[PDB]
Amino acid sequence: ARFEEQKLYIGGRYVEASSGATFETINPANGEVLAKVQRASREDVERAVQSAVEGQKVWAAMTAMQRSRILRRAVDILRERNDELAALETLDTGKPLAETRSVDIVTGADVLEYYAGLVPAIEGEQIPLRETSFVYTRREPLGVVAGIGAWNYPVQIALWKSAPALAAGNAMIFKPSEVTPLTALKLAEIYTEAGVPDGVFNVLTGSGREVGQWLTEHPLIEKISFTGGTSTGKKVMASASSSSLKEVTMELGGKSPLIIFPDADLDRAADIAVMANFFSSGQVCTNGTRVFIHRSQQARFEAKVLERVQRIRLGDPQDENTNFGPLVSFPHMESVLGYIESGKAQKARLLCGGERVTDGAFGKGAYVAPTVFTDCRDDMTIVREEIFGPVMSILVYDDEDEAIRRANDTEYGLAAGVVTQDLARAHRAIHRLEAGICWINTWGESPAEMPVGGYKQSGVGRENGLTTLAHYTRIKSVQVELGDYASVF
Amino acid sequence: ARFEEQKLYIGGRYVEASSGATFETINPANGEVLAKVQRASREDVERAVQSAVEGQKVWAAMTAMQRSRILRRAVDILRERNDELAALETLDTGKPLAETRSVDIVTGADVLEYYAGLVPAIEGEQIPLRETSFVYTRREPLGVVAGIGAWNYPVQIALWKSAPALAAGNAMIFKPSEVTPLTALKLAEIYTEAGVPDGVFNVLTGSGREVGQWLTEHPLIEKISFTGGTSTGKKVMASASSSSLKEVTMELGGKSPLIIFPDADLDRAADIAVMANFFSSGQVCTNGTRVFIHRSQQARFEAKVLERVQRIRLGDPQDENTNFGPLVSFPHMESVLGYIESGKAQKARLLCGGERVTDGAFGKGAYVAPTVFTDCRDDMTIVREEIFGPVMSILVYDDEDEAIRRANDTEYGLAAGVVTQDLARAHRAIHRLEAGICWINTWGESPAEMPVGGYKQSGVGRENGLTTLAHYTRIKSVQVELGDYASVF
Amino acid sequence: ARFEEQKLYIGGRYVEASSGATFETINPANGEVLAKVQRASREDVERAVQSAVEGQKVWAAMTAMQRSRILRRAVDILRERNDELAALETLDTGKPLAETRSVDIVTGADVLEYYAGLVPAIEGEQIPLRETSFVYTRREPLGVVAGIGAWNYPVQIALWKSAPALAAGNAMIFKPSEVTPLTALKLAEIYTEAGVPDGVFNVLTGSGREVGQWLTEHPLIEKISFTGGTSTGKKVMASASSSSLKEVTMELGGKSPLIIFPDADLDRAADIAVMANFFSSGQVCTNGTRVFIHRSQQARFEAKVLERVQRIRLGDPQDENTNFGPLVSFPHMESVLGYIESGKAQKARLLCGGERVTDGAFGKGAYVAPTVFTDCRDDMTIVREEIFGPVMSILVYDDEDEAIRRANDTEYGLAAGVVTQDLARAHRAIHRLEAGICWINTWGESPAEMPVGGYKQSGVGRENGLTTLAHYTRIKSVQVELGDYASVF
Amino acid sequence: ARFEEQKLYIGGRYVEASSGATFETINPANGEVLAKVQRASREDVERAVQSAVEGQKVWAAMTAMQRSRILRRAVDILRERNDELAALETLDTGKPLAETRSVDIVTGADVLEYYAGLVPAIEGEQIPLRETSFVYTRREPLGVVAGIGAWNYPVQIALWKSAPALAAGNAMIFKPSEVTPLTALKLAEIYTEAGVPDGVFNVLTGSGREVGQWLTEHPLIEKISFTGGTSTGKKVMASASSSSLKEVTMELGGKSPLIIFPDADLDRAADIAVMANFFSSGQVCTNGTRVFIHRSQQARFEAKVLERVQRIRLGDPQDENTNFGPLVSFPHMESVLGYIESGKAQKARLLCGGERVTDGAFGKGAYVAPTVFTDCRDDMTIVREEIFGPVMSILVYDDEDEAIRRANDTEYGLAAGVVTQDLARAHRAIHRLEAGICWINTWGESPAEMPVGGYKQSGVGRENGLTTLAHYTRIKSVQVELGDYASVF
Ligand SMILES: [K+]
Ligand SMILES: [K+]
Ligand SMILES: [K+]
Ligand SMILES: [K+]
Ligand SMILES: [K+]
Ligand SMILES: [K+]
Ligand SMILES: [K+]
Ligand SMILES: [K+]
Ligand SMILES: [K+]
Ligand SMILES: [K+]
Ligand SMILES: [K+]
Ligand SMILES: [K+]
Repeated sequence: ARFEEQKLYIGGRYVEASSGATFETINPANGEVLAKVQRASREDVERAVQSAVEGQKVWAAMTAMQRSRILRRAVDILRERNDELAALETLDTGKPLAETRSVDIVTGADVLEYYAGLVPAIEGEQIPLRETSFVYTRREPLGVVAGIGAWNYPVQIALWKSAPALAAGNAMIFKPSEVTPLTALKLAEIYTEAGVPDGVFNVLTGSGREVGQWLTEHPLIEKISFTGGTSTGKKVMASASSSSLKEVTMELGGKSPLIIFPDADLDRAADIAVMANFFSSGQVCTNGTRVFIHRSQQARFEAKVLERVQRIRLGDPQDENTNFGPLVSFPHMESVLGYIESGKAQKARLLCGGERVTDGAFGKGAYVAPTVFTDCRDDMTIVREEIFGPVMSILVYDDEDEAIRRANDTEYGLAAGVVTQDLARAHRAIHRLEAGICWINTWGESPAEMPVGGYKQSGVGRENGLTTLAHYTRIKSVQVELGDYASVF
Repeated sequence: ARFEEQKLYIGGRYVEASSGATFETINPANGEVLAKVQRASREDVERAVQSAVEGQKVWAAMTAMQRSRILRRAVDILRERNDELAALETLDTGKPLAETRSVDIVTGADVLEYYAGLVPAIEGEQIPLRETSFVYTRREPLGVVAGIGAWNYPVQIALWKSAPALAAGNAMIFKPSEVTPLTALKLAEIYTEAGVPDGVFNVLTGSGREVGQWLTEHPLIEKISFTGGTSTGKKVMASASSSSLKEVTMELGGKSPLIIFPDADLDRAADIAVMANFFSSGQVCTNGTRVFIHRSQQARFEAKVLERVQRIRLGDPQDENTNFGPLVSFPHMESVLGYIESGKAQKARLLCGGERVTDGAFGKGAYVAPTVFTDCRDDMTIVREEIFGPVMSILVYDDEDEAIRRANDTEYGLAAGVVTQDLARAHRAIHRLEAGICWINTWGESPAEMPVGGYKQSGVGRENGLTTLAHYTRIKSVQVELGDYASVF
Repeated sequence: ARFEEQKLYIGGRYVEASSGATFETINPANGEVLAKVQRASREDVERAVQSAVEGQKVWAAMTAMQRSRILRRAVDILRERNDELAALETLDTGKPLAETRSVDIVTGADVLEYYAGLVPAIEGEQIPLRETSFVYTRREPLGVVAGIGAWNYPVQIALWKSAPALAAGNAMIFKPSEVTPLTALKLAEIYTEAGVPDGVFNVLTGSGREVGQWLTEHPLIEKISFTGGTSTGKKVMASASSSSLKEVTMELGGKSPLIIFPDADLDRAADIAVMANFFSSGQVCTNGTRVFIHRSQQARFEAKVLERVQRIRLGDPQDENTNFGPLVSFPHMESVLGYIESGKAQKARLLCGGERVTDGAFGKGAYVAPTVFTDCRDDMTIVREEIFGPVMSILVYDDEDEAIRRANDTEYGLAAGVVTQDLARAHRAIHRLEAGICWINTWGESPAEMPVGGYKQSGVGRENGLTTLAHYTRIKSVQVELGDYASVF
Repeated sequence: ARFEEQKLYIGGRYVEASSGATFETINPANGEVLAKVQRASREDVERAVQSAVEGQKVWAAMTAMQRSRILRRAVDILRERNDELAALETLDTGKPLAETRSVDIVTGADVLEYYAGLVPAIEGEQIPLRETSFVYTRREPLGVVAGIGAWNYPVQIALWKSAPALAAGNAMIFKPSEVTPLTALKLAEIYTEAGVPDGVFNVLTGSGREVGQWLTEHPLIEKISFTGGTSTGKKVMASASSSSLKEVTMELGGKSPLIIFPDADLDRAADIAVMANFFSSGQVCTNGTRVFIHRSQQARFEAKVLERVQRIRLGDPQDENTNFGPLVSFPHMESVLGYIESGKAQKARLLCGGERVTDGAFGKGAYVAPTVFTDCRDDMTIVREEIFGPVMSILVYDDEDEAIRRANDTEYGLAAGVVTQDLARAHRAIHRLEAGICWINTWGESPAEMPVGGYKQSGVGRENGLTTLAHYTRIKSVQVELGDYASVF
């Protein structure tokens, strides 16, 4: 293995698991074993819960500004170790260094930095009732919460969940994806160095069916935040509900539509469509995988997509010049290739790509070529289902109302976007699109201030923005009676 | 039957169900059959959903002030028909006319009135990112939502759920308890009379395991709001989750503590304790069923409680002089008597009542005497478990920290309260009590402005207050890019 | 006269002034004496203040919903009396019935309705400091406030000031313009009929130099809200400050620019330009009196403006078909004609109008033709100074940056607007314009929800929207210390 | 002189004034000339304005987080240089090192730190009107603003004014008191070193009647924030209004009441009263200079006050053991002694002090002993007027309503406090006190989160808290019309 054995992080240090079992994390670019990683047992979950209960008390007893300063110190460390953490994320995920060095830690720390400054701004309400009575609310910490991460942006997701949870005075137990456990453990080390109390951010490694479920079932955990697939999310939310009625945030899957209107800058439109499909090798939840183009512009648009796709630099993600890496794992590659074969079988027209890249060293990795299908139909499997790989589906439409109806005809509702130069059309279309994250003349930017999450089966709750901080607190209403009390008895 | 057969309410009128099945609603005061009530079929659920989808479009298309005026008109009608509706609620629930004429419709309409005024104040945010880009958010309706009511405050709970739903621009399908279906239908008529579009408030009658379940499973319903038992709430929330990842509000059970500190005026304390236990014959979710009294004041406190409980006027709820009616049903009375016998068996000292009242006409109704146990212990079944009847448990303590520790030692967290004249003690204690609804020197008041709901296994989300209106909307973030777009490809 | 003598309104009824002085209000269409009106003495101001102090206590002692219901009742009465008040406003101001029946009371009551619904939403904050201390704020009424009205929209201005004042729990003494006293007295009757307590809205008639000044100087008045000219506003605000440091709102003059970009539909641009200059005969503070047109569009634009100006229906404001009435007075007309003559003297090109209309019965009124100058230059008097009459100045520009710079080159900053179909240009340009009220592809609409007021010398503070209700309260911060107190002594 | 000639700070560096004139700043402990300081000319004011205009554009063009990080860097430097700055403040003000090292920079920096984290939280609103139109607001910087500081807390006031002004994207020109000009110049160096762009914080030294007036009259400055006496504030606010209608914040004088209720612990009451009168040698605007005690507890309270006053450690402010220093200046000392003599002449009973201290080296300084008058009456000059020195007035009352009425009977309204252990009375009494800053069972703490400012003639607007940041922005409302535009012409 490249690295030493990775252990559980509980109480400000690494501790041995008690399962007697490990799993391997693999580098998807070459099949190299990166590390053996311990599996947390049911007793380890209990241990992390008790540690979080005690640690949360220390954390909540500090002043708001003391918490703020500690989180700001964590941000400073993250900025300092940006390139080091980026190199690790690239090993674990296969995403290009060009991406990890500029996105993953940058934007994860951006959100932690944002919430760090807001700790003193967490306030309740005061409501007078009459001269002799008034109400005030408190926004108290939930206590111990759990985060369950996904494998596409491991440390970014860890930061986006832990930052508001910790800013709101909670302790979080975090379970990274079995596929990508490494950077989450580094984050825990950084929080401790920054001054976060022992127990406040603990990390348990292992599978979802076990460790994830033990967390979602635990009676002392007050909230679960999960990022991953919709089918899995339903199961997680159900377990969280039936066990102890936990509060939930779910950031799930999508089949987001990008509508290119006839008055769009077509070069901007093609830049947007390729960014919305092939960044992180197509493994982004918000990807615009159904691209709607007017019939009159189909040929011109295909030419523009083809030109951009042909110059994608697929390669070793450790090369600075690479902008397109392998997929995260060999099993994920198999799944994506299955969807590609489905697309061919249902007679979608293959424009670009469509197979595994095996030339030379690439045969050692999980590389799928950027793939574009056109002449697509709404009932096709590649159009209806999330592939979570580099596969764009181009759909022809004839009128604006039709495009919007078709865009909305899905159980998903994560993101949506339009490309048009018209003031009226831009806002009117976007207001009609049923998605939580809406982009006009752009795609993919997710500022710390902007709440993001899904409509419909794409999610519950939100992340980022002021609203998310409020949602990691629970409301206590206090009525103060200053006058008489009348009983009817 | 006292009244004609009750039909479903869909699309601004009554329609025939398609189940070919009915159930009865019984007057718990005298066992009389009040009405046959139709059971909705799965197809009737589909019918109600399609009606709601279309009606919601009409409703949302109006201006905010147009919706507000219509809701304010519904309020005016509710005030005008307060006594008539109260008469009906008393028949269906057995609650005293002195309660139904003063509380049920009064406080239900108060919440509708509150939200009616806030329709034009529902706003999103705007955030500048840079000269060339900004974000704005929209708070959009969820669309079609479903409310599932409880039997203790039928029309009030219908109003507390439907008011913020409609004010936020949604359509609601409401399922009242099988035990108490009558007033929800009247509310539906009133909304139509007020100018609410057909389909915006539909009412389906039937069972929780049938009609309730079909609503929680329906993929076009975006949110479920349920009030009822904690064990039932878990199944409901899990169903809502597993099916289509619906947003959820849960207002569930409690075993709420009332702590009487030694400096308290015992007359006020006794008044609060009695009000917190025997109002609506103890059928109130927020009731202060665990009463903590200091060892030095147990005797004096018990005397003041007995004094008050003795003059409780149990009787015909049709009598204005009555302040304590029968329970809502015979099976519930059976449940309550079961707990009372458990109290006796487990060595709790019986101070008041503890028997079914069967003299004269009371034998034909479901009357349980106001019951007080004392010398209780935390391990007793009557202390640990929600009874949802007129059974007060008095517990002795020795010091403040012990009292608060014991108050918090439950899986519940709905309400909590303290009685003390000391400024420091009042706020300090209340801040440590783990409940969503906290009262100082009072009990039971639930102003429209005050968000109410449970900590822990007592709930998810809140009702009333500004925050609840917010939670019947979904956030859409719109990023407007005014400048160039850079692609890495 | 047309009506009987109008007296002061103090304490829920009309009372005799103690000045022994009266003035006449005249119908500007025909010179008819409408009424003798009493002038408040210094003694009467004192009487109004004492009445307001006592009334404010009664009003503030009610619950929020009680105040809401009373303000909602006043709205109902205003809707009922809409046509009658419009008729009165038309007599007093000379504005066409077509305008007063659809704008003045409608939009005035719209704001009162808005704030009526918001009364229960006025809340303070709660901020925890540590375990042993927390802060809550109260948003308390200021107490007695004064509003000083303008003559162009008499009752709408009375409503826009009094509505948030009363909603926030204050009493207001209102001084309508000496030119237009009639509708303010009717509003006072209406508030009383709706249930507003005696003293909460008192009306004193008379001059700005006497009565207005005595209110602005009075030490028991806590806030002054003034609408009128910038020159006068400076003096009012200075007097409010030097007397007793009152809070202030000032809605003043403007020379607002309208920029028509070359991609604008010119029919729409001309419609906007004409509406922004000739509604209420050009007597609107927010009018777009500097109209910027690109050189390439100048000729076509002038032709389209000319077409519309030619079919403007000047005439008797009593005739429902009139859409352009006389000015408010002969001295005001003389001022406007002076500006028109300056325009001619300074070589601006006269496109339309430019003189008094005297034909037949029009000689008995103060009628000025809708006037358009073109080929204007930035240093012309008509371009630099507010005319407050029906005079449009059209200015040619060559590039976007130039237009925006010239638009901003004024001491005024009330409104600004752009007409363009381009998404990026619409927002980019508007973000750069230095005005409080900005319109894209429209002009003149002022929703109750939308805060309005001036940048620079056009205003201090805002009217309408949530923010304005807040500014009719004063913040009290309350720190509750629950723990020990440490002294250095 | 102890130090070199002090210059103006404009554009990120020191520059020579163009007046040809200087003034001296004197150490009040010993009369030593600390430095000659340049007087700014009218042309220097113009230079600072032009510098601020350009600097503000650079500052506002950064992202919110870029501004946040720079202000956070300034906080870090202030923390590093706390003791250094404290020592200079002690020289310039005479305040004890024990105070300046623990309060002045600590709490000034606390507010800068608070606002630094809030920069990304400044948001506008979004309001839908109908399908075809919506409004968004922007909170834009005012531009260039000016702050005029007072002499009692020179660097803290410079920070409390500049922090929200800079955080909101403005440049500020700051004019410290002529009495204490030294630390404001150091703050300017620190902002520059932290990365604040040249011109964003400029410092001009000189008199109030000259430099202060030239700033208040300048047409390019959009807001004035002034801290000082009420009499002076009226003139400053009037000049700001009459010149160009500037926005204003005024933090002015007080005669704040402290009410000690008869259930209060007299030791705690005495600690509060002494802290509320003698901290910073009585030179605090919010001081509780009118102390109300129940008639029956006057004797006992006087003895506890006398006990603590006798042990107050008056001395050299450079001695760490000193907790009470000389007054800020010899002319201020003379004013204070004049008030003391008025107290004697009006036959208030002198309990402690009441003389200048001249023993030994104290004779070279401006030392006035801690002074306590009792048997005071409401019509005495010392009770009516702000002394701004170490002079406590003790007043006997008989009932709560009387105490409150008397507490409120003043033109001032800055602060107020009550001492009581009773829950009801604490909140009831504090709700009735007409002051913006209210303390329960404490005095003097002013957390960054807590808005502070005066009712009545003690202020306009607020400092600190979320609300203050909002008041360093101006609201722009943008209405976007997406549909048709209708003209009446
Ligand atoms: K891996
Ligand atoms: K980017
Ligand atoms: K959902
Ligand atoms: K029943
Ligand atoms: K009640
Ligand atoms: K819960
Ligand atoms: K008139
Ligand atoms: K209109
Ligand atoms: K201004
Ligand atoms: K000095
Ligand atoms: K302190
Ligand atoms: K004031």
